[PDB]
Amino acid sequence: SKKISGGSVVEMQGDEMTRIIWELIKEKLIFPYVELDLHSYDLGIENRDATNDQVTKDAAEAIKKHNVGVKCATITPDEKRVEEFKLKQMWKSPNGTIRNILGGTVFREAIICKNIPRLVSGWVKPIIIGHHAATDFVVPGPGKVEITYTPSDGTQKVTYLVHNFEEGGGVAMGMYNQDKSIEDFAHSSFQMALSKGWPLYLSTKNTILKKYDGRFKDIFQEIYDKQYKSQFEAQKIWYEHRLIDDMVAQASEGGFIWACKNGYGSLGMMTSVLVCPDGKTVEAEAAHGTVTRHYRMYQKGQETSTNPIASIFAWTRGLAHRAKLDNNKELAFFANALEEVSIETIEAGFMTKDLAACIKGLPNVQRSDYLNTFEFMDKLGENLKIKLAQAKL
Amino acid sequence: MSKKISGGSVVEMQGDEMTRIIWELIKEKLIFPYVELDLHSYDLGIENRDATNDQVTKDAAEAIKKHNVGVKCATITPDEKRVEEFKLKQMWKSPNGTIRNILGGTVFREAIICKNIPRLVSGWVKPIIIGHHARATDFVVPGPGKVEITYTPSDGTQKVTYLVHNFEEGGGVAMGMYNQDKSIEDFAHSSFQMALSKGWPLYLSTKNTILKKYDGRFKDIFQEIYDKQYKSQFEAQKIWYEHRLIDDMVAQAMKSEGGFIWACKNGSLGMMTSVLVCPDGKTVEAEAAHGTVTRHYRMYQKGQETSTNPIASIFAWTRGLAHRAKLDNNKELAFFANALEEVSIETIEAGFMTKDLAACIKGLPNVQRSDYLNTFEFMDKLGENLKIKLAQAKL
Ligand SMILES: NC(=O)c1ccc[n+]([C@@H]2O[C@H](COP(=O)([O-])OP(=O)(O)OC[C@H]3O[C@@H](n4cnc5c(N)ncnc54)[C@H](OP(=O)(O)O)[C@@H]3O)[C@@H](O)[C@H]2O)c1
Ligand SMILES: NC(=O)c1ccc[n+]([C@@H]2O[C@H](COP(=O)([O-])OP(=O)(O)OC[C@H]3O[C@@H](n4cnc5c(N)ncnc54)[C@H](OP(=O)(O)O)[C@@H]3O)[C@@H](O)[C@H]2O)c1
Repeated sequence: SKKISGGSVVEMQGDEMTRIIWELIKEKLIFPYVELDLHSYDLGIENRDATNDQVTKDAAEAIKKHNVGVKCATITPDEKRVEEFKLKQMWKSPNGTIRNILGGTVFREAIICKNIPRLVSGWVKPIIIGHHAATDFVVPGPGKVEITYTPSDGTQKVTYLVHNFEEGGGVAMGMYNQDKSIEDFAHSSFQMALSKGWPLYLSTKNTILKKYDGRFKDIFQEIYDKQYKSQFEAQKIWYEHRLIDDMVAQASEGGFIWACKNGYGSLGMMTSVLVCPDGKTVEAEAAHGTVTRHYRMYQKGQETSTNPIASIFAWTRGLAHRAKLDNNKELAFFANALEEVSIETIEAGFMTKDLAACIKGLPNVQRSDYLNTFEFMDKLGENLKIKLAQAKL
Repeated sequence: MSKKISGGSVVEMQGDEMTRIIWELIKEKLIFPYVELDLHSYDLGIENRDATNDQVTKDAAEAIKKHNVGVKCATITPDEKRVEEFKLKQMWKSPNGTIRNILGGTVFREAIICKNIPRLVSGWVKPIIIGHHARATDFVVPGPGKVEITYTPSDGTQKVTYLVHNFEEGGGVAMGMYNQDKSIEDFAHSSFQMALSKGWPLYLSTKNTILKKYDGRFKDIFQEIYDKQYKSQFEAQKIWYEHRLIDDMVAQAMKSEGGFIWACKNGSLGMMTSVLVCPDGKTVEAEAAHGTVTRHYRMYQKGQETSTNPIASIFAWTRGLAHRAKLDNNKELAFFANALEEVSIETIEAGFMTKDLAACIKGLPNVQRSDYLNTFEFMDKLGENLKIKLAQAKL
């Protein structure tokens, strides 16, 4: 009939190559089909200076309110960026300023095409990975190193001893994890499982670290039965605590949520999702990058071929979450459909240099093998058009 | 030839299940017909290990420690499943570890690369040698408090505290972990010794940016050892050592042909070699990277055909013998060691291979019987091709 009513959504504008494909994804993949009621924020490096990172904070508050946000890729400043752009301060990361105000866990997932040679040729259903995510010093010249814990209620303090250096020279460490951060890593990663209809795996190392790692399985399992237990059976699922060496072993044709604590998977097909505990709130970024090299030669008369999929899926993840949240079937379907066409366009034999580069090595690639950033973008639209007409009648 | 070659004091350790069989086959067909040895063989098979009460395991370590060379077969590592299976009276520790425990040193893995076998990068022509550097005090934070590490040199000229963190919501866990300077210097040597033993360049990857003080010590000490001694031998042998960051090390490897030692701070399995290089640079324990290959052994017991790649096992020998010959300046053995390695690859590049290697070239569903040789066939091929090479070698 006409454009689908999506709802409240937080967009974030990036910078460099990715911004170009971002403001290209919109016009002919999203915008012609979905009426978005959107709060966009410009995280373009330049804009981030004007507002003095304030605009970043705001987008973070934005998400926390409306529960759903996408994000383009954004420069994180180091020494060059200050000289190149002339920044006024060593601006922090756009992520983090977000992360440290939202919590939850990052979930990285590769996008699998039958055309693409993967590590362990047989991984059909992809694997979702959620890495949990430091006070070191030198100990020059022999002494005694001891970690101490002194409780709040003024009861007996507890000294420990992390080896004393009898004969000199060393280096020492101290790290930790608060209970509540273990609780957030649990739900996020319990919630996630139901949200894919896939089984969960916490892989630890409690045999060695008895009281550190032990505690993760001592906070996971318990929160697995108190709630979320029946739900897995209600979805034909299970959660096992595995063990690092057995998980790097049994992984299988794939299709699970690997929740581990402690060059592979190609680049332009690595989507990320930040899942907040509540289950309600979610953020989606293709966590791959601004792709500066490509932009460098885009700003020149030269032509580029750049893989848009990751960012395309960043949208379809976030939108799928609105529909899930709001019970918006019409939207939900379209999200799935966008994803479907993306993969299918690839599997049909139309792609960019980097995906062709996986087939036939870099030296063997020729021009007749891939479409460029622009001509890949049309092909997606054309086929999306096609796909959409088909589902109507 | 004429007669065998005298190789001398070597220490042999035997394993379990499928390896053991091919391990014997190796000896029968490839080493013994050609080489005489003062063998200090210890039988580390699960049954025997239980019979001895794992004394035989510690007995091997000390022998390696004395005789410098040790070629180890695989071996079962006990868990509840095995404990029931063999009716073990205890769940003994992994031999490999116990061996490592008494010896120290640094393990280096190598994938044996041949021209008709696919790689991660089609660029890699020469092998890449990766060496892994390998308790902490860990405890639970009862409730809200302030955990903090604190150091005191034992000559009261400082007391330095840091915050790991103060818990205000409370609960949680915490742990501190030292690293002895000694362990770093050892790591250095071994992975400088090995850089010359194979005559390639050395790269140490780290995460300096994040742990400026921790990783920072790994960079500095490698440098001191590289210069207080090792720099000379390096430059002489037209090679270099050069620290790198982990980020731009991964990509730098893709754009290469391999052929370097990569020190690291944290293809088929049947092509994976593992060598434990001690800091003294005299002791070495070779072994395959895989296990006892239980699934293959199970079929062998039911009368089915197996197709098990021995290469990894074969290379433990050749590697070990190469080391013994290097220590003893035995040019005859030194040559023989390269020959068996020379034959092994040459045989595979000639289209004769096990089922695993076929799978690499074609893919599981697309492999037929006519494409590969079984365990016992592949062995013959090698022995026949081996005897061949050795005849034309006499010239
Ligand atoms: N905010 C974020 O989510 C995020 C994430 C990562 C990096 N960054 C920022 O990126 C800036 C510097 O870029 P970088 O050096 O890290 O490069 P990058 O964007 O991480 O990409 C590095 C290489 O990955 C390949 N690649 C990535 N995406 C691709 C795609 N869609 N299509 C084709 N190839 C793709 C390209 O390799 P080829 O050279 O072979 O073409 C590119 O040169 C830094 O300021 C960093 O902070 C931001
Ligand atoms: N001492 C050691 O160095 C060591 C190391 C690791 C494991 N182990 C012992 O191994 C026992 C269990 O075996 P596992 O499950 O670990 O099997 P494994 O020997 O580690 O190998 C697992 C699978 O890899 C393939 N494979 C391994 N080596 C091969 C070769 N040489 N040629 C062709 N294919 C090969 C086979 O897969 P396909 O069946 O699909 O062909 C095999 O089933 C454990 O009890 C463990 O203690 C010992």
